[PDB]
Parts: sequence; C-alpha cells; structure tokens
Amino acid sequence: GAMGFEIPDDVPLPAGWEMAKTSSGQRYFLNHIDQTTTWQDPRKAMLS
Repeated sequence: GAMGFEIPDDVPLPAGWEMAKTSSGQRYFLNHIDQTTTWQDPRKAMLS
C-alpha cells in the first residue's frame, strides 16, 4: 500500500511464528508452539 502501514517484511516474526495469507490476500499469523492463530501482527508488540 502507498502508506506502508504494515511493519516492513524485513522485520522477522518472533521465533516459532509464521505468516500466511487467505485467498483474498489477508494476513494472519501462526504461533507453532502454543498452536494459536491470530489476525494481529505479533511484531507490533515490539514497537516503542
């Protein structure tokens, strides 16, 4: 997007996490060890 609201792809997810997309292009995030799934980007947790 023109504003780049997303956290840049160069910033890795936390260890043990992966990102996926729906068929409509919506991002979601998988936490392997807790087997949890969320729409919220975990990388925002590290913003000041």
